[PDB]
Amino acid sequence: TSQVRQNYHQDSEAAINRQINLELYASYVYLSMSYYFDRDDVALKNFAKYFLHQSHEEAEHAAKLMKLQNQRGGRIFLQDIKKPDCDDWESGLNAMECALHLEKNVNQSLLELHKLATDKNDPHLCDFIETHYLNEQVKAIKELGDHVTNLRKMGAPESGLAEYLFDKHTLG
Amino acid sequence: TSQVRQNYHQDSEAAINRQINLELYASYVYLSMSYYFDRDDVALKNFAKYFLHQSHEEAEHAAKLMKLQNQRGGRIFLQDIKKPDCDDWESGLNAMECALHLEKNVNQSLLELHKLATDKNDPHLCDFIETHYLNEQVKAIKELGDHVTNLRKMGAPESGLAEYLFDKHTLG
Amino acid sequence: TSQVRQNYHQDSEAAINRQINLELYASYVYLSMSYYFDRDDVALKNFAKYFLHQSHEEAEHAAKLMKLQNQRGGRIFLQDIKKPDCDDWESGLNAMECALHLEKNVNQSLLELHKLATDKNDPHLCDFIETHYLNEQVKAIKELGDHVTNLRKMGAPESGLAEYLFDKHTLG
Amino acid sequence: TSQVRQNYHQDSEAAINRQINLELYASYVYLSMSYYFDRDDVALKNFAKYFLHQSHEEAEHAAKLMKLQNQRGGRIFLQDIKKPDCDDWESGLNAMECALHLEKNVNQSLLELHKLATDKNDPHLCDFIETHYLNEQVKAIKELGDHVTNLRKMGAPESGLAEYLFDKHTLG
Ligand code: NA
Ligand code: NA
Ligand code: NA
Ligand code: NA
Repeated sequence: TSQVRQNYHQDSEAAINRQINLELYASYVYLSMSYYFDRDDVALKNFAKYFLHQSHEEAEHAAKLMKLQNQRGGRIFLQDIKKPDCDDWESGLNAMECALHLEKNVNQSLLELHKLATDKNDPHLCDFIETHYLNEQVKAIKELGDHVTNLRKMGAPESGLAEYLFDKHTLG
Repeated sequence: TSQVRQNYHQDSEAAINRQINLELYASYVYLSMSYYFDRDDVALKNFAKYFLHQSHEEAEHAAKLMKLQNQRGGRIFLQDIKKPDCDDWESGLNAMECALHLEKNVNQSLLELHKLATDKNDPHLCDFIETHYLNEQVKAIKELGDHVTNLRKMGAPESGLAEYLFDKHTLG
Repeated sequence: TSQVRQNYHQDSEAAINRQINLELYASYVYLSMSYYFDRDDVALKNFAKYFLHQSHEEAEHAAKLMKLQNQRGGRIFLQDIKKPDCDDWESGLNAMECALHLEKNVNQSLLELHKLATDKNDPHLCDFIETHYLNEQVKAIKELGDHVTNLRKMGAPESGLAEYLFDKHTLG
Repeated sequence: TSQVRQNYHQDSEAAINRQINLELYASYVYLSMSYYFDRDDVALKNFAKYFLHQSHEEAEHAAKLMKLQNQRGGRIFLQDIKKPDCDDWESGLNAMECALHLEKNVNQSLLELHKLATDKNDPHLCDFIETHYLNEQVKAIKELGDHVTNLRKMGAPESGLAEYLFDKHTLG
């Protein structure tokens, strides 16, 4: 119906809406993590800062998807942003592992979206995904994997000194 | 249980958690409005910009509340961020009226929170609310009322020229 | 025959030549529009400026396609640039609607070109189209749709005041 | 009797004098801690610097209270500044825990002062306490709690390496 809509399948529109909700959910998870590390009984300031930055970045990814939805003449349908799985993330290492799992889940969703766009012969949508989301996800996954490896090698979560020093030296 | 907790009632902690969720919900409503005005069949760029700025400000208010929760030794319990009431906000004037209603609802919640903090003799929480939330809410309500008045006087929503010119001159 | 030619199908070469001609035709249409709004009995300077800028941009798109043709070892075959459909474009709103229709036609041609390049397994040509043409077209279509929406809402073409104010505030 | 005195109860004046003495005592405790960490057999320079800064800040808080006493027409009655409980503070972690306990005691005194001022309907005194003392105390308590948490997690006081690294990385 939109005067600008061209080569934009309804399935693609629906998938974009689902991706918007997933990105908002990921941002909310990161927010929860960030303020977990701000707790007085956790007190890892750079973990909190790292996850807060991640949250803001995820928010921006969601917003970019909404912008695309409008650009292509699709209609944004928002849904509830579900609360994260955990209130207490239990350690820096556990939070990093959960973030890695989350980023891989988002990446899988993006790959499914790219598959759909390819099936619908929507080169603009494919190129948008590749340009703005896929390599960002690969880099994020690599960085989180590096963090997890380093934390495990340093002796986290059992060694509190490990998480303290990782907070200072890697995230600081 | 928190080593930093002092003169922080459990009722106040719960009310702060509810306020956090309300602020996140308000931010989400503003986001929905912003991207409604970004639609090709609405195309009011400065309305979109205004509501996007409002959304970011609300997000920051929520985050400040979470920071307080941690500062006082309370524990943040996040909840689902419900989707906004509307997908289609129908006009600049209607969006402004809905935003006014929303801001007054948030203000009423903040006033109830202040009443609770006064009843619990929590001067720090009272002062926090007064310093960071109450006057901001009064100013926001006044600004939205001004916008609604001007839009109505110009002939919105029936006159599209009114909303166009208000977009340019007041929000631009 | 070209020493540089590699994985460049003759069908792709022919389609590129057709695209070159289409881009030149679009530039010529925009030129006609621009100088229509420069007429003393139309006198919408920023409409003229907008369409002149569009014309120059289209010319540059054509030239970029010719550069690609040479880069890949294809041979440029120019054809007559047909005159635009209209000498008199009748209004700012009508010109914007015609420009929207034209941009969607160019976009459809580009999508067909991308389909051909995908069928011929020419990833370089696909990537060229995606990187330099597809998102530019989506943005142009969105912008024109916004202009059309705003002009219609303001009361164009009947209200001359609408086109005057749109000339000043949006295109100025 | 003072020409400037207005709505300043004698009970409030006495409580302000007691608060002045408490702030001076806290400054003296911090001074003792600071020079404990300057000992050659302790030798934690940034612990010493941190506690010296805390001492100076407490002194300034006391002085601000005296200024208020004069502003409101009360009369300053100084009392002996009692020596701190300990000469030897035994470790960085123990000093931080004692500082946390001290700050919470000062905060409790300030809250009692605010309760008194509210009971006497002295909004100026209430606002003074809220503006200059309450949030400062909350922040100080939160910071000390964070320090205590980090020191405990790193393995202090048993691990001298923990206190050394905390000295360098957090307090440095
Ligand atoms: Na993302
Ligand atoms: Na708010
Ligand atoms: Na073009
Ligand atoms: Na003090």
